[PDB]
Amino acid sequence: MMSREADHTIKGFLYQFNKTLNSILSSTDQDEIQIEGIIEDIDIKNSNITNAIQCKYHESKVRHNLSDIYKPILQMLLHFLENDSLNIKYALYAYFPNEQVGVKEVTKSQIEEILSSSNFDYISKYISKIKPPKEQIIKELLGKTSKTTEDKTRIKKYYETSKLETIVDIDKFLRDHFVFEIGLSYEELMNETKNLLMKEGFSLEDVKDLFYPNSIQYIAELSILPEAEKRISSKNKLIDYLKGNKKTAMSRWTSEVLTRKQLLKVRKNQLVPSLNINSRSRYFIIDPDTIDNFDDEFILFVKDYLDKYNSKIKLHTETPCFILKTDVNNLSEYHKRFVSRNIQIITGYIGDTFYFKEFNKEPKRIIKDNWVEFKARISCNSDEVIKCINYKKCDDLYIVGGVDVSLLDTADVNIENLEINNFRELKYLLSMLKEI
Amino acid sequence: MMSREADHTIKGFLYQFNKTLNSILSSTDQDEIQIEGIIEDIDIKNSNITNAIQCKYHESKVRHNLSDIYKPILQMLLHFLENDSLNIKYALYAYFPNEQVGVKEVTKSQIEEILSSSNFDYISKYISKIKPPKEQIIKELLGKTSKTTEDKTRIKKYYETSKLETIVDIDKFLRDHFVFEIGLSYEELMNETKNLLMKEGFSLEDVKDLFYPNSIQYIAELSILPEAEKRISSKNKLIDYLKGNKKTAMSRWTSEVLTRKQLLKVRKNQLVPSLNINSRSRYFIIDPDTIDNFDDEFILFVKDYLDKYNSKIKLHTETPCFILKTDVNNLSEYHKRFVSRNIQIITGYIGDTFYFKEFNKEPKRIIKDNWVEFKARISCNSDEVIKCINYKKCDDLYIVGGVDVSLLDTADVNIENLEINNFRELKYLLSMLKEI
Amino acid sequence: MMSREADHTIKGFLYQFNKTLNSILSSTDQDEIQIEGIIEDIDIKNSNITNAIQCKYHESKVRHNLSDIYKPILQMLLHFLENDSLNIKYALYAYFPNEQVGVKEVTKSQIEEILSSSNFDYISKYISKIKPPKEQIIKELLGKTSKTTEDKTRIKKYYETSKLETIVDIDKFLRDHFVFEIGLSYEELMNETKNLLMKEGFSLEDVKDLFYPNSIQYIAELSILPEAEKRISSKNKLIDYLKGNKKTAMSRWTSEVLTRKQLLKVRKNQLVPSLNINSRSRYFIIDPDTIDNFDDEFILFVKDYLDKYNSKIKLHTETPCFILKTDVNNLSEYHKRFVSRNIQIITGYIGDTFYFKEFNKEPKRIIKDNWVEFKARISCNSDEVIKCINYKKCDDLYIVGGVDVSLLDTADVNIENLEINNFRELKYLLSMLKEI
Repeated sequence: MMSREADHTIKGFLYQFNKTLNSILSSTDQDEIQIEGIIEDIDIKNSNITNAIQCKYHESKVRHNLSDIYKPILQMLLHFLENDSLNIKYALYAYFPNEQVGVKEVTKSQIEEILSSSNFDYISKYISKIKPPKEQIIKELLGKTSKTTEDKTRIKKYYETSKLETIVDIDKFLRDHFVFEIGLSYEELMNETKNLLMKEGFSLEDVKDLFYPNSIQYIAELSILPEAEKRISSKNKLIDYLKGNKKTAMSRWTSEVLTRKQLLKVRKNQLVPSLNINSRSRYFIIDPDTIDNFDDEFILFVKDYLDKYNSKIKLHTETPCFILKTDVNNLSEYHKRFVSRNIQIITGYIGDTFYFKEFNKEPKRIIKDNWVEFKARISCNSDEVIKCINYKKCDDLYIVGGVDVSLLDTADVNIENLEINNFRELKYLLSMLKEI
Repeated sequence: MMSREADHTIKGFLYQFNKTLNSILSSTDQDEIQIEGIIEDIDIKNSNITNAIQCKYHESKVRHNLSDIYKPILQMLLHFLENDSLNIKYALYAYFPNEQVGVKEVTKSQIEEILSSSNFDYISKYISKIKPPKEQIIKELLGKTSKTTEDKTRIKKYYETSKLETIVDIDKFLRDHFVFEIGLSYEELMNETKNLLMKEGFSLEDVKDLFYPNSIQYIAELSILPEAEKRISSKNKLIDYLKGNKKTAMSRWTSEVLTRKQLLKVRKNQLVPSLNINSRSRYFIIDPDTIDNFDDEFILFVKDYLDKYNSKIKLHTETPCFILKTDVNNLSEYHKRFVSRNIQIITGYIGDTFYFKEFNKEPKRIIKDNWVEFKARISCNSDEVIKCINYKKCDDLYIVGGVDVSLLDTADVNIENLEINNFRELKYLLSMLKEI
Repeated sequence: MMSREADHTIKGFLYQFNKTLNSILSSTDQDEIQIEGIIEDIDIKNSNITNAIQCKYHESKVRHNLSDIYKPILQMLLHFLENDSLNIKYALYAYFPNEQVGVKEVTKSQIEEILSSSNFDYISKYISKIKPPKEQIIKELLGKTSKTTEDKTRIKKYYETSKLETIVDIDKFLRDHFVFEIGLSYEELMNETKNLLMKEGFSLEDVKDLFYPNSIQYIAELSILPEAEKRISSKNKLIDYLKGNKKTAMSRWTSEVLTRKQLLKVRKNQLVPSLNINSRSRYFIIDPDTIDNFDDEFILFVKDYLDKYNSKIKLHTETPCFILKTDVNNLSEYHKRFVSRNIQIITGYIGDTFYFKEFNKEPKRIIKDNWVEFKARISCNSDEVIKCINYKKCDDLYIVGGVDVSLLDTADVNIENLEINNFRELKYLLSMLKEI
């Protein structure tokens, strides 16, 4: 059972995908997309927030029924009572197989009869906050983090016939804000999006992986900067980042973009070319937080990587690297472990001072002895590291989940991603572990 | 949607093929050939123009129909009212499978009936210029750069129920100018052209790859120089340029292997017996008009060509040299991507002026270290020196699109000039990357 | 005729040398040393400045005479009345052959008698500003930029018999400010300074090549940072910087007030170690704006620098490179004349983007052909250049005068700085040209 916040974020990214498709189809002056700070109380100190997508989906069988509205409504209602109480216009984009598409209207009753759901989870999670009861016993029970079946029954009894009065103006609370709309099945929509995007030449798979993902990333990052004036978008900019270069375009986060659907196919094996070639120096810019564990396990990965792509000495002449965003001091906390399987692999920081030389050294080799003087190297995703793009420069650029993108050269480097939580699947994706 | 100007140029080259075949079959004193300044507003200020080839072809199912004469007719009609009013008599040679062969006759009634096309696109594009309306609302709508369906219907009813009177002499406007003739299937006529060209010694592959480009470019460039007296042609000249040299003639020509599918048709292979050979200094000539992103997403072509034909130190012994058609000051900037993928090679124009022993020096070599000094060269097409790119041609000018026709000693460097789309479609010919 | 401002700078450097020697002799809690921003109107907006050295020395024959203090006196007098009117107290430490060592005393009568210089040069230069000319017949002529002998005589008569009353408080203008003391002949004092420095181990030539420049530059740069709290000096800091490392000392600056002019002495030939050794990659960080002849002439130096330290190709493995602070574009506008005289180099930038590591790759020498893949390389001082001190990191350095030092790793690299004004003397810093 995954947290509902993850599903909210997933469908928010899906709505972002819809916005990107709309912008691509228009290819002209399009609305200015601004991100919403609702995932956590970041407190960016901004007021021009309109999207605020916190939608949710559940199993659907036929048409729509009254059993298709759930807690998400209550949590967005509480978000309405934001600490800063600024523009918090929310939206709902629930999908139904065969139902009329439109808005649910902002009549008071249509949400009033929905409010009285009469569920203990709903009552004790969010409803209790919007309605401060006069029964201080209930308040103390809620604050004590302890309840019993009789207590739940009594609370439901009070909320059934002894309904309380809230402290928020109901007329302004369910009429002005909030917009309702019927969504679409994204399972049958990703194919349509890919077909629509494949209007120019481009390629077969890079359209899926090289232009749609970079458009997604650009749309997502268009409004992540602290400045509120960075959201300015015009026809000229939207055509510049539609056909300006848009052949490599430095597509940063590509693999599966962001959704996790079991394994990772098709786009996994496309990384072999330029990597099977034994004279290329593929890089790895990852972040351990998106990974699961970093205490000793990573070196194991390193081994199965290093033992492969700097072996067969006569052939392999280029030494890969590793950029992972643990720390600078923590990195050497593995540089000691590195000597465990006849491996040497360079910290890059070598301590606490990134030396840009050994992070792009081409060591020379021995044919007779089956040896290379360091199978690969390691580094961190630091601001003062711009070296994927300057020598044997990652003819394929590989990243995990997220990255400090700015300050890099970003020029003719076949950049792609693989979003992972473990290094076992990293082996499985780099084509050196059969499973997982 | 391919541009109609490109179709006009293709049909002009088809009629060039027709003239070439007629002249070759005659091999004696043949009609005069002169180019037409209709592709752009060049304003050559010459009057001896009769060809004015602006033909176009549309979909055909069986026989011919009145719907086979679209806007191009209107374009020729407007072009008849040239600013300098020179001899601009246009011609149409559209192919028709069945039915009679001959001219459409200059009857006034037929042309009047044809003129009643009544199409929104035609009305808003060229027809509006023919008839200056007394109403100024129509003119404002045309010049407003923003029209609506109601406006289009208003204009259509204005020009249909209240058809205007044009200011041009109708009698001279539908009878004297323009000629029509029934065309032939050019796709099936290429084989006949090659078979007829297979009458001299020549060879098997060279007919399909060597001599037909020679003939087409001879006929096209016979009358390109500014002087109007350089077009003179006699029986002696035609026999000399049919068998006199007609072997290399400093190849600045191809128009085939244009079938855009990975490995397009054939002519990728002709120049291979130069590339495989280890003492061939291949020299190119390129134009950014087709090839794209000469600072952003080119150089991948360079990377592959260079890692193939100057990598194996043992056999190969020569450096390729690129001529492109970008500015002479912006070339050291267009250079970025070279060092942006470790493909070390010189800039050619060296930033402002062209110092070029290094544009024709032998790439020194060492075998033991698998080291190639510089794998290629870029310079640009500017006249500064284009007579050092016709000398060491091993076989080919390997021209891409545009060219600097002059300052090029005219003999003895085999054949290649492929006007091709992008950097990636230059690879298949220069077959280093078997795919795209 | 050498500029007087240059002489003032030389005297300031000499008194910096004297302060450094005093600190070395003490090597304990010693007074604070602060630089004076009086060389130009930098307007640092600082008040705790007392040195304010603008001294000068002239010819001396025996003892001293009333004519031993020239215009510099009046220059200091004007500099006393600064626009901001801050602590600008001046000092004088000129040398005298035979004279009682002591101050000139602040008696008003002596300074008043000195004030009657009666020289047209001084009056037209500085004295005219001291006394506001109430008779504008002189101010207008001064602003006319045109004067004659009659005008000089008129000014002399005006200032001789028609003495004018100044607006500055004379009592405070000749008594409180300015300090005097009898100097010493530094020409013979250099030997004494070197002998005194020869107290610890050190070496013979290094006392005149390595450590003295260390001390001089350390004292000079102690108070160049914008922060005013960095000037604090104590016994612990003095001892730590006096005998902390002092093996290579990261000795940036190298020369002093000596025969350092046109041809350089002091570390002119001793740099050969690691420079003859065929396994070093000496770098160059310089600035051309101080230099004069840089449009194409610099390539000449490149030539003969690139025909020695990357010639004799059997042994020379590593490569040089140039960090010259010209510009990004000017380098392109200086790119031109590179492949002109049988030398190839890498731009380092390759356009409008500095490149990190192509600026460092290995041009693998050739045994049977006498060639290297770039006899050397160029780059400008891209603030995004921390690269001397990472790759093949310039085990010797040769800077000119002083250039942007921020961001440097300054680790493991024998950083050095030999000032020049053109490249002919730069050679002999690198020691190939027999003279100059």
